[PDB]
Amino acid sequence: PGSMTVTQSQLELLIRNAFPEAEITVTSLVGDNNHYSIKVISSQFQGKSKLEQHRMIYKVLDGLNIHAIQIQTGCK
Repeated sequence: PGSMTVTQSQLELLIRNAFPEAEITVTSLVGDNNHYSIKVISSQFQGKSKLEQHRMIYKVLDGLNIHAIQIQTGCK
């Protein structure tokens, strides 16, 4: 209920369609001042070390030099 029209819909949809087994969790800091992160919970990233995951983030977000916390992966 509530927001039938979801914000960050392209983010949710993109990862959901790119990885069907990926759970897109929106990481919202409690307070409208900071930017909100996207948390990718996917078994495709599981077993991979942080370094591998970081590289994979660089793969998917290759359009930008990711040196800032925007996308958080399931680090195990």
